[PDB]
Amino acid sequence: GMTEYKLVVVGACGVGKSALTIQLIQNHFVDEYDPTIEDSYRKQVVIDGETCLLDILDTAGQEEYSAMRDQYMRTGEGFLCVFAINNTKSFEDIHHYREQIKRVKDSEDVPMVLVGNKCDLPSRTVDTKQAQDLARSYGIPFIETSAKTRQGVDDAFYTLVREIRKHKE
Ligand SMILES: *CCC(=O)N1CCN(c2nc(NCCC(=O)N(C)C)nc3cc(-c4ccccc4F)c(Cl)cc23)CC1
Ligand SMILES: Nc1nc2c(ncn2[C@@H]2O[C@H](COP(=O)(O)OP(=O)(O)O)[C@@H](O)[C@H]2O)c(=O)[nH]1
Ligand SMILES: [Mg+2]
Repeated sequence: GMTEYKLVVVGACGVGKSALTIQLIQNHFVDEYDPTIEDSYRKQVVIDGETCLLDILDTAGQEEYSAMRDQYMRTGEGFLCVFAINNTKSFEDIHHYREQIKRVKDSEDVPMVLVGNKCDLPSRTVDTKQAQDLARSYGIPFIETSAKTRQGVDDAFYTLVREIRKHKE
């Protein structure tokens, strides 16, 4: 049957995990999505000529037990690690998310993509070079996005699918 890619979107509160996912799935920018809602979304896309299904968990890191979070963490194939380019703390927190991903997968070789979001905003506090150097240290792609304008949104998710394809082969 049709190939499915199970993706998990993670990162600190307010970096735009929900806005990015909703821009990807529904092709519009949600100004204030409830910060405590976790939910999953499915969309049929074509990536490099291949029709496939994206199965995406937009995490909200609530301490209540979430069976959806449980199933996606263990069976998820790739992770988008999101920070906002005007949120220095959320860039600094990438190390924690990368560590947690390695731990939940019990694997040093997990498909991931570093995403720097909100690039429509002026006077960023996290330089492109900063994040390019970090992703290079991790050996992962870095993509700059704007969930508001849609810049780089498809690129971020499709690049993560390509990282997963490389891992599987
Ligand atoms: C603000 C609402 C929101 O979008 N989220 C809630 C908080 N959340 C989250 N927070 C943490 N905190 C750890 C603090 C830290 O950096 N220390 C060094 C102590 N940790 C999370 C971990 C995960 C996670 C668990 C397992 C595997 C992969 C993971 F990313 C998640 Cl999903 C969320 C948080 C972010 C979301
Ligand atoms: N200007 C701008 N605002 C954004 C962008 N992405 C998200 N936001 C806003 O940032 C705030 C937090 O976004 P949200 O998607 O709820 O973040 P989450 O906590 O990671 O799920 C919301 O007010 C969004 O409208 C963006 O790319 N550009
Ligand atoms: Mg959210």
